[PDB]
Amino acid sequence: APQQINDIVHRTITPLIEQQKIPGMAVAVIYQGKPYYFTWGYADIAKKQPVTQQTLFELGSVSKTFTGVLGGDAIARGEIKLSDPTTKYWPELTAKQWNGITLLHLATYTAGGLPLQVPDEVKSSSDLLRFYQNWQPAWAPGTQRLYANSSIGLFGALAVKPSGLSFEQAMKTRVFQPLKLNHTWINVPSAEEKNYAWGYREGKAVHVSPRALDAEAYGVKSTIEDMARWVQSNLKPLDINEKTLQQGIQLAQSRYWQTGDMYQGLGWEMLDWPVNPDIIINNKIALAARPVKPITPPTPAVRASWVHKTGATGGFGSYVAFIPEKELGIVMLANKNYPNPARVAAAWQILNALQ
Ligand code: NA
Repeated sequence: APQQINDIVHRTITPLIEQQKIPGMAVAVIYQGKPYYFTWGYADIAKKQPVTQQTLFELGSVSKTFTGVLGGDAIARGEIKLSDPTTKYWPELTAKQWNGITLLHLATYTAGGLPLQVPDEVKSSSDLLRFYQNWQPAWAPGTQRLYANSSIGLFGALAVKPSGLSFEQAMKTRVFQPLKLNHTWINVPSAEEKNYAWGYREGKAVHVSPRALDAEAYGVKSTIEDMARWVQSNLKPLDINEKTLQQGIQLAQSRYWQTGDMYQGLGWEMLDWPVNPDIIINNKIALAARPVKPITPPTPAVRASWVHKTGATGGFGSYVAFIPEKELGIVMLANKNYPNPARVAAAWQILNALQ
């Protein structure tokens, strides 16, 4: 790879792997819009199967960026509007407490304290309905941000209703296929399983467990190559020829809410660049209930931004960040869930060196 990339990746990631005992890792650096790939370690420890450019990793919450873009594409298609009440798409939620909860609120975790997880016992649509009906809001809609799978998971499920497609089928047809993500899956086909890394959690070989709204919240598995393509697509939305998808990507990177120095997009989270790295390395906002300021109209994607998302499942840790104005980005995929500050510090060190 270009030597500037060689040196910073080597000096940054090699220590990280050793420090965190990561079994296998893949990194892509997008530099002047072009991808460069790096791989370390093992997709299967026992069988000493190396991580490759074809290795599939669980993206965890980075999947929410796909959900946000799919939602954006639906808005651009005129199928849904973010101001639409939830009850338009699920009339059975009609109640005073669901008054004024809109798709926007679901997409951006501002519905008023929807739970962090959908309960393990929820398996049927009837179970799901009871869960959302019985929920007791902590706050008025559009006042507090509380990051939650039950919020964006519902958004994803409702956003696709007017399409007449399942969530998986919509994602495939409207996002994966046009962007040429041919090794990105919600459900890994049996013949592709050969590429699926084991995750490792405290020594156990594990894969993500099925759960309600999993596809919408943390469902995606992908390769380092496809993730690089995802970053390229998000860096340069104008390059995408399918108009609604182009528009959808731009809508997902718009700033709908602000808290402290941080902004909420659809799936994507953002800050103005340059950032103070302490506040994203030691992020005190992301996982806390924080008051938010609405931005109306939402600020179109700002080019001088740090746009990012972190993800984890039981056995995997992922991170994506990019800076549109610099044509620069990074994807880090690992088959161990390791702490967020170490991921973010590594990504910032690399991008800061290349900017
Ligand atoms: Na209730």
